[PDB]
Amino acid sequence: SANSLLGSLRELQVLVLNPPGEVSDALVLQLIRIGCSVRQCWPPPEAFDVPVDVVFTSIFQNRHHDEIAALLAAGTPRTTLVALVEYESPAVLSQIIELECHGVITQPLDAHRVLPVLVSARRISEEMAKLKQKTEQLQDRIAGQARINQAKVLLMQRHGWDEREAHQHLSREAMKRREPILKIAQELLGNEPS
Amino acid sequence: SANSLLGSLRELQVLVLNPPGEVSDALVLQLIRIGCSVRQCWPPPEAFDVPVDVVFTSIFQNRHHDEIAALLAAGTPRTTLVALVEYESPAVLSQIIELECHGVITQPLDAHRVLPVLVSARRISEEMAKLKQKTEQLQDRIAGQARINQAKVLLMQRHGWDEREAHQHLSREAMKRREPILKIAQELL
Amino acid sequence: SANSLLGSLRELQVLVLNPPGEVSDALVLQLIRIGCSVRQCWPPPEAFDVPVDVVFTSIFQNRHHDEIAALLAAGTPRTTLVALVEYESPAVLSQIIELECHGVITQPLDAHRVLPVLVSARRISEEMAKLKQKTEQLQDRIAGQARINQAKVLLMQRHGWDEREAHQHLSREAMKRREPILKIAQELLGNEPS
Amino acid sequence: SANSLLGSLRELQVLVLNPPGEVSDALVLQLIRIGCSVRQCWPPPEAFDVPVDVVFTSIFQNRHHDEIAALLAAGTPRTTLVALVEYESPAVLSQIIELECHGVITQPLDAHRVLPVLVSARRISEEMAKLKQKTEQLQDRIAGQARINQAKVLLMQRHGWDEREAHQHLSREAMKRREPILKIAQELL
Repeated sequence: SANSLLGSLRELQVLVLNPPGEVSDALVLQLIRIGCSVRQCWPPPEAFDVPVDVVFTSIFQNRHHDEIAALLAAGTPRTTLVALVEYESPAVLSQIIELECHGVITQPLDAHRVLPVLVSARRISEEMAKLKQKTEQLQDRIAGQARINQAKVLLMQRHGWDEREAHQHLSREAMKRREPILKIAQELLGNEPS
Repeated sequence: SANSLLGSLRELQVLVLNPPGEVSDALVLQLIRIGCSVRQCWPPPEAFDVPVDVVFTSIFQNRHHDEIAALLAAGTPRTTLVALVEYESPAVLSQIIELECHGVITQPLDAHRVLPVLVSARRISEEMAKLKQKTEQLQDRIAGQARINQAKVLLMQRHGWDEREAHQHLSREAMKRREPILKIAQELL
Repeated sequence: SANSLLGSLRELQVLVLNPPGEVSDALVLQLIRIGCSVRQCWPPPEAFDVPVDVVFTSIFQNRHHDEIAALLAAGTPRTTLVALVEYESPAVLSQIIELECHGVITQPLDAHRVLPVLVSARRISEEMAKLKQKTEQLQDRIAGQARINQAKVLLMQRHGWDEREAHQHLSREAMKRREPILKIAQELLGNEPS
Repeated sequence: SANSLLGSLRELQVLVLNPPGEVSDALVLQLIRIGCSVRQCWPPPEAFDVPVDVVFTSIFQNRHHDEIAALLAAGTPRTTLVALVEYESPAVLSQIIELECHGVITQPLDAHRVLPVLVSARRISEEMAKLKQKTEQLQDRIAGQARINQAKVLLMQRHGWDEREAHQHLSREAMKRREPILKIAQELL
């Protein structure tokens, strides 16, 4: 919701992943005026040790590129990403595309750019993440039905059972073992197969 | 794809849906320097007329908001949306959220802010459209797989055939009647 | 080899999975005359607690069917299986087909049937198992190259790297971690994918 | 498949490659009761003449062994092989092993021993032929996959295309020149 998105900003945990300096100070102070919980962080760590909702990062061409790209790829699925951009040139815009930013702030930044990009980027990252998840849920379901299907067919052949028997066995085995019916299929299976 | 995205900016058809004036002017001039096909329109129409890939608009507290909203609600979902924003207060921001922009440019606008926002917003809208397309494909696929599997069990059990035999038969009839395996399967069911 | 097959018989561990009685006695005593290490076993266990090379089993239609079919499906890939057959009828021959026997002895058995079927069934199970294994090795290789291929493409996109860079990274990461290069891909990967 | 295997026994073409006499006679009579098409031949020929699905032979210490061996070495691999055996001693058994029988019947033969051995041996030879066929398919597949992947990297890197784009291009040209994706890929390489 517009009101639930606007009302949740003060609970967001924000990280400013940028070398300490004027850009970083202003950015952190505006986020503190908005009311977000904020922290700056330089050199790029390997992993974040504390939960993070939104990351603000600069775009590097040296060794910090691969560090930032690896760290951010490790993050949680609803991590909002905003890029601090200083160039509109191909190598720089390609990196923003590759990082999958949800919003951009062009430099030099000032206080006025912050909130509109933050809210905006946050509805985008929330929508995208729900869409992605649904895709993943469908993929998972497709693969899982395939595996259960091939374990049933495996049981039919092995035992001379029809489908009902095969299905009955899997369920009974799954039900009384406290393991999903897909677990039994996988434990049964191992055709080194599909 | 970052490369193809950048390489296709000059074929984008961009509409500046905003009142005539300095803001529209400066925005249209920077979209022509970037190289996009750019038109400007005002008052908001009811349907586009010509295909539009990206719309830039402002946030109005009046009837153009609803017009613009309806205009893009009915429009092609791959139309990227960028809002020019001058206030950070809750009713204005709620308007941005309800329009579901793919990117924003806070005012006052200047040329440096345009290209980075147009590209990041375009990636965003295209990635959304792709996930929705994958969702439909996967929904259809799960359903298809089920009927191919229930039809296979049907043949297996009807004829005393193994899975492989049922699969060979489906494929054979399918590819002899120039139709999808799924059609054969649904015919059987 | 003919001579290596014939010379290895005395090291085979044979199980007679059949109710105790005359059939079982004669069968065990002939296997002891051949010189195999032999044991009889009834009711069908859930798993064999000791290594087994060759199983001799009878063909049941009651509850012992599903027990024997489950136990034998659990066995090791070079387990030779010989069926003791009393009927030539469809339900009985279908079960022998479903169990994947390597040889059959028609009842009533006598000492003369044993060695020729044992040797014969054993060259068959050795050939089949090598053929199966090769199939599995190819399947494994296909899937593994696919996964490495999709992790490289994942790295290309993420980092803006070409294929050489992507390949270099995987190898370096795999090499210095003491984990196959396919392990890195799988740990990297997780598209919930192919 | 146990069901289809049993149901197709009456179409099998069985050859009793053994000297005329009581043994051949009794074996041919039991294969006709089972319902197979059955012929008897003796002395072993050099090539079959007519398609043969299953051969029953005995173990000879003389030149028919080599003749029979060569006869089946050159023959269709799906030809099931069953040996009639009367000795359990090492030279006779070595002969069985070297011929690579799919089943044996120890003598004296009687009708009860035939059908169970014919079926188990037929399953065996068919399963062997299938694993060999899968092995070739998989060898071809691994090779194919590689060239589709090296061609894709080639397009990716040539044009600044992502994997998906490279895949769409291969598929499109492929399915516009009515040829395998692999041919397009190898043309590129």
